[PDB]
Amino acid sequence: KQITVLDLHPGAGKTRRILPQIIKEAINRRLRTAVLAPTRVVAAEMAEALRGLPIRYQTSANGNEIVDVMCHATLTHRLMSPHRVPNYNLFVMDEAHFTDPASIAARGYISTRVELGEAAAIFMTATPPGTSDPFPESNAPISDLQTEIPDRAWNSGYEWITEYIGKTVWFVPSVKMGNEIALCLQRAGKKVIQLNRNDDWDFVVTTDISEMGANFKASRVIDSRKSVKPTIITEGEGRVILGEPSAVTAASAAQRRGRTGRNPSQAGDEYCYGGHTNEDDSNCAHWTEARIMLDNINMPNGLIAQFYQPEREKVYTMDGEYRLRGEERKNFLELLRTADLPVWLAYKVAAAGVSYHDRRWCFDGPRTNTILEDNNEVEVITKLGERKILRPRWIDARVYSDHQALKSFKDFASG
Repeated sequence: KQITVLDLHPGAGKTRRILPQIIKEAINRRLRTAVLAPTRVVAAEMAEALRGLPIRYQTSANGNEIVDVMCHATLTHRLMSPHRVPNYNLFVMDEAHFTDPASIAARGYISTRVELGEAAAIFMTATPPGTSDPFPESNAPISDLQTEIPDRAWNSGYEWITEYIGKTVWFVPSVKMGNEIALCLQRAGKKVIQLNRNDDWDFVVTTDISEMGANFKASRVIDSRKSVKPTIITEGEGRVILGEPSAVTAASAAQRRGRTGRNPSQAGDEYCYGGHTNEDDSNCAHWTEARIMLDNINMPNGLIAQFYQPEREKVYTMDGEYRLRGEERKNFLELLRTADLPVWLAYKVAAAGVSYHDRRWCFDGPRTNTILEDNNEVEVITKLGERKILRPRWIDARVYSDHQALKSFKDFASG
């Protein structure tokens, strides 16, 4: 009948205490449950916590077993595929604030099904999509201090950063600015861990809390309040850039501040941020990619799934705009898992009528679409073929912008 939101503020007792109780009572009522988690870590956190109950933990390809434990991306990938889906009665989502394309899509699927009367849902999150309060309430008091935060290294000044004793989580605008800041701290004789994709330490430097960061005591969060995020350009034929670090959503800032001030015994925890938040996200590729996914989901009675209401003002297309029909849906799916291509790109490709094996498109593009390795056109040798420079018909900054990523796109254009 309804979608329920547990605004359970930070403090890692959610999986520990409450989850098994929800599921435990979800089993006596004989309800078909899907438990949805945003990462492998968390979905393995949920394994360790649900010891003793009937559970099918799945990566997913009557009897007694009635609940499933899976990643958001697993649900959507099955929903998109032409294979059966369990008719769930209950959906329970952990960290329902994730703006990953699949998680926005899965959140929409569920939202349509509750509105259809088909099921019930529990969303778990500190910062429910819709909310824009950067300073949420929490267990322990947090000291909020806006001061200037270095974007790079620094010789002297910011004497507060290093003079401080304790442990610190630094959220940095980008992965490359991480390196610098990190080295800088190391030179000051500070023990630092970088994490992008041991115990005795002073600093953790993060791109985002999605990777790692689970139950690790710190006393200070240094927050640059920026992050790099893929954007779509309208004109051209479509394009995705990975642009200069921009302002984060307040919900996103909330989640970072969330790392500190959750231990009632420790009262002098603090949060130093520089820069304000920005709610305008419309231009972020992730929404469009989410919409492409839900468009390509088959639903009862011929309907197209709508977005979760709070998130409906982010997409400008209407429903079924990105629908793929026939052999196209197949090529699309092929390029998602096997090829490991971003949803935008896979769609662009598949929708144009090209096939999973026709690697031509990565070469017959305009002069301006030439991918630069250092600042030089890349050489890629094909299957005993020619010397053709990489020049794709569609540019998506994701597939080369990161050094490991380029090799695999190279390995993709090869065969």
